[PDB]
This record gives sequence, structure tokens and C-alpha cells, in this order.
Amino acid sequence: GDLADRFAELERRYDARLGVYVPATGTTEAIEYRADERFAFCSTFKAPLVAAVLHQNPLTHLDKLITYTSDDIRSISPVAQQHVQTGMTIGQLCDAAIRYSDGTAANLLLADLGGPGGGTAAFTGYLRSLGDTVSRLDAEEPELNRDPPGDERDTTTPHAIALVLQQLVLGNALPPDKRALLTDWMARNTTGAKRIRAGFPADWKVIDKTGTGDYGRANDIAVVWSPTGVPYVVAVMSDRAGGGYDAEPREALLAEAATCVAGVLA
Repeated sequence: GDLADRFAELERRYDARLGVYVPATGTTEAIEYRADERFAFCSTFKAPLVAAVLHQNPLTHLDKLITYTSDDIRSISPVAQQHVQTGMTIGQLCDAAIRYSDGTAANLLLADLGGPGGGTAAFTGYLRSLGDTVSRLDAEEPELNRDPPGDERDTTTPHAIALVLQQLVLGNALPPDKRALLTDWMARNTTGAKRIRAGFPADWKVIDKTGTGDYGRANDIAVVWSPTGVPYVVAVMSDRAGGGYDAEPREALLAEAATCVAGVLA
């Protein structure tokens, strides 16, 4: 058979562009479909963002209290907008950015990296340090979800982001104590039940970070563990550039793409 033909059928059925990368492992070949085409990060950047903050601080930094006002809520912020009076620690912000895709938490973590562009240059530099030469973050939340389809700003490729996640969760980009925190926050994500999780059998472990944006953007990046404990990185990205800025993002496309990948990996 030809898995690329099955991904192409998904693109025609969902009226969408799909990108997939599953890095090769000890026992599998890579799966790649439009893997070197650019797609908007949307909130998937929040996983490497938390890694960047972990990398450049001791773990005691997670208790640092960050204060902010109601005027700092500029993006969908399920946790941060309930804690304006008290503030949130860096660790609480990491948790919220990954598990609730909290936009204010991400903007505050970008500010914690510091430097010009409110942390977006610093974040991009962290990706360069992991060998990612193509990805770039240019805007904060929520504008990073809203670039037009032709813009390279705030884009990655499935290939690039998969190899970033591979280094972070399964490689040695972070020491074990920091790696375990990133892994746990992804493992307890609350936003991803209908995406890669929905394509893997219940006895597979899935950890993930979702992204959604304009032009029908829907992404999910995951690490999955077989029932025998064998890990795979799975990056799935999609958009609907011909469906207008308000094209509906399709979680079901990601779930079916994931089901096709599970068929290869099982």
C-alpha cells in the first residue's frame, strides 16, 4: 500500500493541507508527508517554550511569583485570568501554558526568557540551539495564530518540530529532572483528547500539545508509548488556507491522520 495516498485522501475529504512527521526509531522508518512544508506553530510552540524556561533556570525558579494585571489578558487564558490578584509562579505558568494552552501564561514565559520582541527572539534562539534552522516565532499570543497563509512568521515544519520534541522528551536536551516535568505536563494535557489521542488505542500512552489558529489551523505534537513501552514522536499539522481566515479547524482530520500513523506503528 501507500500511506502517502491515504494522507492525500484525507486532504481531499477534509478540504485541508496535512503535514506529518514521525522520526525513524530503532525499529521503524520515518513517516513523512509534507514534512518540510511550513505550518503555523499556533500553541504547539508552548511545549518547547516551557523547555526553554526550564533549560535556562534552576528548578527553584519554578517558585518565582509573576504578577500581571487584567490588561495582560490579551489571549485565551483559562488559568491566568482567574489569578490576576495573586499572580502565578513560573511552574504554575508552565502547567497552564501546556495543559490549558493558556496564552497569557505563554506570553509571561516569553517575557521570562526576555530580550527584544518580548521573548520571541529568545524562543527562536532556543530552537536554533536544538538544531532547528527553519522554525521562527515572531509574534506573541494571540497574533501568532493569525498570520496569513503566505507568511513565514510564526511557522515551523512537521520535520522540525518533531525533531525538537524528540530531543526534549526522549533525548538529552534537558537533564532528567527537567525532562520529567515537561513530560508530565504534556502527559496531563487537557486539550488533546480529540486529536492524536483519539487515533491511538487506549493501551498506548499519549502526551501532547495542541495548536489551533486562523485558516483552519489544527495541530498536535505528541510522544506516544506502545503497550510495551516503545516511544514514538508524532507531529501532525493541518490548515485550510483556501477556506478563508474563518475556515473551521478539523480535529477529526488529526485523529484520522493519527489513526493512519497508529496502523503503521502498531
